[PDB]
Amino acid sequence: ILEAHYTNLKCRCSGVISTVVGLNIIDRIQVTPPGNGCPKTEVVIWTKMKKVICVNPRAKWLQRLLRHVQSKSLSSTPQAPVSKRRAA
Repeated sequence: ILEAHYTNLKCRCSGVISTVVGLNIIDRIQVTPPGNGCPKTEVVIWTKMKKVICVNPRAKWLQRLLRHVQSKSLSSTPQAPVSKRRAA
């Protein structure tokens, strides 16, 4: 005599992946914040193939993509070409 059981649920995406998405084949990073039916902030990937997927934000490979959007550092070498013209 089972009745209508409430269960944990989230915002249903277009689709998800079982394969690690190519860091090179990423086009843009779209964000789904909490309140959108999502208990968790989830990252929607748009690929170069125009494949629309929602992957876990704390996926171990995606960490580099989240590090790619922010600055790491900056360095530059300003130097004049030391052209030591010397026949004698």
